[PDB]
Amino acid sequence: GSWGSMENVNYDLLQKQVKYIMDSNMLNLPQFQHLPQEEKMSAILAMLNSNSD
Repeated sequence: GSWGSMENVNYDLLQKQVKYIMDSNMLNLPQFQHLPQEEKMSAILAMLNSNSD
């Protein structure tokens, strides 16, 4: 399985916010909320842009 998705946290809501902030700040992923070990930024692009079904 190695499923990564869950039914406890929702991202659909965080997307509506980030998408709005991108048109004002566009910082280097300041918010964030996770990390593999030492990546940053890309870490938020590998979990969103890339999905592991």
